[PDB]
Amino acid sequence: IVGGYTCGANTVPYQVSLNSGYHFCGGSLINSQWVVSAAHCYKSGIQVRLGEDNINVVEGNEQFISASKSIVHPSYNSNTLNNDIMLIKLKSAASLNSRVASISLPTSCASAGTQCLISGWGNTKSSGTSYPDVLKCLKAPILSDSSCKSAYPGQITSNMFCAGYLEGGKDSCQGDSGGPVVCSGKLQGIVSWGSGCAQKNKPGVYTKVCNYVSWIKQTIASN
Ligand SMILES: [NH3+]Cc1ccccc1
Ligand SMILES: [Ca+2]
Repeated sequence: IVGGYTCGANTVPYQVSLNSGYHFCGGSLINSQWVVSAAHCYKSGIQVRLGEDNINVVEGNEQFISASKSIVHPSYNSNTLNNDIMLIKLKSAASLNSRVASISLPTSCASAGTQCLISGWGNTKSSGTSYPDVLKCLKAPILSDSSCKSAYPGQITSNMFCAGYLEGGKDSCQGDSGGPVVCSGKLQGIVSWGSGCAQKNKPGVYTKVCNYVSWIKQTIASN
């Protein structure tokens, strides 16, 4: 997250870290046994880390649970990043409380202008690299589809939306991928892609979760 603020320990209780020996992507806990992330975060041997703030210090509220199954969307295209969403089943149910909780799925799509919260452990610099150890947060609005398509001609599908600031300065970045965009208490987006981080006229692009609710619910019910 570039240009954000320190969330505070366990203030984003649905945020997960995907670990393969090291943090490599974010994710969101959507019930006791299932996590949603970005398909471009796929890899084998994932451990899901819940209750994290400092990802390099054991602070006492963590739950570390291995993945038993990963399901990439049937229509994920890695060249265009269309349908950039994946479901991960935990080997055992997590223990839910105030500091570790699920985020609700949307019933409706969110409209442009709605303010959302984006969070992650990704790079904090637009030029160069500095990775935080504690969770960072950013408040940002959903941009109109017209402005999003104007920023990225030819690249934006119905399954994507832009959020952020056309002036630059504030954005998600590498290492935030997979993580949540939450608006009015619902999961509306997944951190997916963009052209660099925090640049002028290049906002972040996010997977539009409202289009996938039926696939998520049917997949969870049969796996
Ligand atoms: N600035 C959007 C973004 C770029 C690369 C990875 C994740 C997010
Ligand atoms: Ca920790």
